[PDB]
Amino acid sequence: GSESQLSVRVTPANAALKANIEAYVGSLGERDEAALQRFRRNAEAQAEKAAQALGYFQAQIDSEVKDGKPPKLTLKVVPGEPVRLRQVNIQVLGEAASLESFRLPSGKQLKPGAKLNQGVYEDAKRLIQNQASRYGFFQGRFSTQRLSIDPRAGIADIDLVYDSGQRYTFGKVSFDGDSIIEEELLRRMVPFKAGQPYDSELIAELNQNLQSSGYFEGVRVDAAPTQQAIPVAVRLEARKPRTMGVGLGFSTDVGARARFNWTRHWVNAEGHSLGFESEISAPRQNVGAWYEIPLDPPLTDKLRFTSGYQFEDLVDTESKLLTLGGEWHSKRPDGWQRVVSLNWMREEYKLGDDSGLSSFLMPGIGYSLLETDNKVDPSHGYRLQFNVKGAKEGLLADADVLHVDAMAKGLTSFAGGHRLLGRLQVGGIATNDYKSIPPSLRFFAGGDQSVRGYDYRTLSPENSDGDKIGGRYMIAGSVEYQYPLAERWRLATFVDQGNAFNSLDFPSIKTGVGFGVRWVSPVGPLRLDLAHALDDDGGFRLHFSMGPEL
Ligand SMILES: CCCCCCCCOCCOCCOCCOCCO
Ligand SMILES: CCCCCCCCOCCOCCOCCOCCO
Ligand SMILES: CCCCCCCCOCCOCCOCCOCCO
Ligand SMILES: CCCCCCCCOCCOCCOCCOCCO
Repeated sequence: GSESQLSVRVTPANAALKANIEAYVGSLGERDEAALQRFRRNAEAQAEKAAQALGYFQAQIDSEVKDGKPPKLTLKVVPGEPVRLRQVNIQVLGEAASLESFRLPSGKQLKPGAKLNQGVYEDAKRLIQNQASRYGFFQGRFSTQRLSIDPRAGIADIDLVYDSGQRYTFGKVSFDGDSIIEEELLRRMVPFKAGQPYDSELIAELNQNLQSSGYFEGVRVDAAPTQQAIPVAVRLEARKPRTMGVGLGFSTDVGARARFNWTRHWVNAEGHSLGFESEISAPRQNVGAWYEIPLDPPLTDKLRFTSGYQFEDLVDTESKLLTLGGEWHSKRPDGWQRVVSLNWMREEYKLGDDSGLSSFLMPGIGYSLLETDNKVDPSHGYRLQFNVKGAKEGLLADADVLHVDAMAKGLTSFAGGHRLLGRLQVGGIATNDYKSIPPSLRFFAGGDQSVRGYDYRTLSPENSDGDKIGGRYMIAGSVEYQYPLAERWRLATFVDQGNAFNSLDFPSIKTGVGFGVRWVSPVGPLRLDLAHALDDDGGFRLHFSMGPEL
């Protein structure tokens, strides 16, 4: 069996108190009568702690033991009337009294009439002192601290008066270390000026800033209140000038896969970045290079020049694609990153048996947004991506083009860890010469991340002879439910719908449904799905994939 039963009866009923007592007492285990009898004093003790945490200081607690199958330790309890706050005086004086973002202790638990809960008082005090320390009120002193309780007549008074005194400020920022990065650049990624009101989260922001620039392998950003201005000392350890990286992966879409990167994290004092990268899979190989120049602000604004070469043999198309490009990234405080681009490309291609070659110089604008709990175990978050590019034939273009692609990903956790995943992707290309439009600019659907139940890029318009050539438009959507089965183990069920097509009037949407297993393994998030195609002649398909959900 064999677990012994614990029964808590409160008169009158009080579900809160009951559940609390049940959690505090814990599990009885597989204890027999004698063993339950030894356990009684612990049981009553725990029960009265549990009562005290909810404000009941006059709870009558008694315990019965009854042998049986299984044995039963019954707790009977008369709550009595609890302790309620009468007077509550929480005051923050000094400069902090006028500071906008200084949270005062608030809420139901501190309203007069509320049952006094364990540690709401200490919570209030901790909050006040934590914000005091965050905002540099280091001379902040509690002038009054009083929690007063009379269990008889059930009254409690809280008195917290906090004289905050003057607010400290940021002193000068100093930089030392074997970094060749000019201080001109380093100072433009300091999220505060000197003589500006102190904020420890700005120190943190500085820390993460320096860390994310890629320029160093270690940063020491420290400045304990000292010396009213706090000087800030930053020491920087220059990163290794060059770096190599290798990755292995697998997919149902493309199979075994190898990634390589060769990065140069600082080329010069002005913070330029160099890079090389490649990936090899049986159906697709590509190589790319890039150069980056920080603008202002250095971290959210930059120029990125790129080049690339890519071979692809997939389904019924082949393509050798060459590309050069200039990009201008800027990100607003939302998290909205805009990318203004000018890209030139040349594509050698075979659609079915028809060989084409066309080239385009195209401008584009993109918007991105990523908001998550993060970062490997996101419990909720979302990704938004919008991208439009276009070309004018004559102006270094073999055809006219208006290419649009958009994606939205979303994840939510609700209840006891049940997840819901939502996915939408849309694409469209307008042109006056579809035959001149190469594969990379056409749209395809189906696959692990597209419409499961269907092989990668197989959902597509076909020509006279039955070859999948690419759509003028596409949609792909999915809804997935995940059930937590263990730590690192989830059980999913999903529905995907989508297609690539040439006519808005005949989308011919295909549907896949199925279920799979998710595992946060020692090599990354693994997903294994079994999917049934409902449309065309649908059999079954095994999908496998790795990488973050978002
Ligand atoms: C999650 C582990 C990461 C895997 C890294 C690379 C492993 C490469 O997997 C090899 C898989 O080979 C078995 C399937 O390959 C057959 C594909 O079709 C062969 C053509 O007949
Ligand atoms: C845009 C957010 C709402 C869209 C959800 C439903 C999408 C409707 O199906 C789209 C299929 O057509 C593809 C074209 O969509 C993008 C615009 O086309 C650009 C061509 O000018
Ligand atoms: C993802 C965007 C939403 C698209 C909505 C339009 C859906 C159009 O097709 C719906 C067809 O019905 C779904 C199932 O069809 C398969 C037929 O056989 C099912 C037997 O179980
Ligand atoms: C994409 C559509 C998915 C909808 C089908 C779901 C079918 C599976 O049913 C799951 C029922 O689970 C009930 C949840 O209760 C479990 C609670 O225990 C764990 C959390 O405490």
